[PDB]
Amino acid sequence: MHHHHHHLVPRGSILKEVTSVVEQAWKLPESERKKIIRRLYLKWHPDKNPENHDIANEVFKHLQNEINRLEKQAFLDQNADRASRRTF
Repeated sequence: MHHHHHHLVPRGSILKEVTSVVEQAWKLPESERKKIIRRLYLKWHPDKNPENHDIANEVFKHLQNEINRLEKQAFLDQNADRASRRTF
């Protein structure tokens, strides 16, 4: 531990909020689990936003990658193969 300097200045605390709600939804089995992603996926939608086309698309970019990122690691772990797939 040294602590010298760090860069952390969001536009309005929009990213840090998504990182919390996303981790909280990763505790439920699946029913209510995915239910949380559907709320933020629609709530933070550009088409739903009144006048936030870019502001919405921005948060969406971080949310989209935040899902598959955990959805893949929180599912594919020790299962004979390694997501190779040979059936098609």
